[PDB]
Amino acid sequence: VVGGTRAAQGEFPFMVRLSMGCGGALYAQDIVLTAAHCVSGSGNNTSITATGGVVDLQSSSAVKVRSTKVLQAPGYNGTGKDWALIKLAQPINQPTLKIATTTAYNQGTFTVAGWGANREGGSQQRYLLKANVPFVSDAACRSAYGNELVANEEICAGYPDTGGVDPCQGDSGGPMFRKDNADEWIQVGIVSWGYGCARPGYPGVYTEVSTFASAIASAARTL
Ligand SMILES: [Ca+2]
Repeated sequence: VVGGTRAAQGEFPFMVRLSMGCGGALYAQDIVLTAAHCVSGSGNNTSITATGGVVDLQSSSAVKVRSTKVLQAPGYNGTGKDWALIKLAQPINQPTLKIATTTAYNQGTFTVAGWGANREGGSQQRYLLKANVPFVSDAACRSAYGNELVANEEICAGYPDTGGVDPCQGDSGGPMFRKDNADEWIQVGIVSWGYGCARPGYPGVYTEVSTFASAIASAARTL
């Protein structure tokens, strides 16, 4: 995360770090919701590691669990539908993150977090970083990305005029969230892509969770 600050231990306990350099959220204690582009496809897979329970990846308190299977959004090909679920061999005993099923929260100021780079071309982070990024309308986002932006499948956030705060390489798959009307965090997005990181005129793009919530929920029941 470019322009982020250190998250406190226990602040966002649903966060998990994935071995390929992605973030993810605990949709269930043993099911990670991440980006489709973080995996190569669906199927049995025991080569992925999810590190949960800590902001400091070097902590002896970290829990490292291996995957058993991956379910990448059906039909994924790099043009939207950027979501995937990863079944874990053992559950990570931490709070889970509720996903948005309506579009009522696709507005306001969001929060993102990850161990990705804090500068373009930078190395990964040892400590979880968090940042607040305001919602950016489809129109403004489209003024930047044109046809690359998939209407209804992608939501944008950040500072369109001046940049400065934005997820970066290594943060993909992480959840973008905010408070619902019950003072509980709810997930409206999944870090997906952007041109560069934190650049004026180029906001961050995220998987619009509300659009795929029913699909994610059904797929998760099959894991
Ligand atoms: Ca949208």
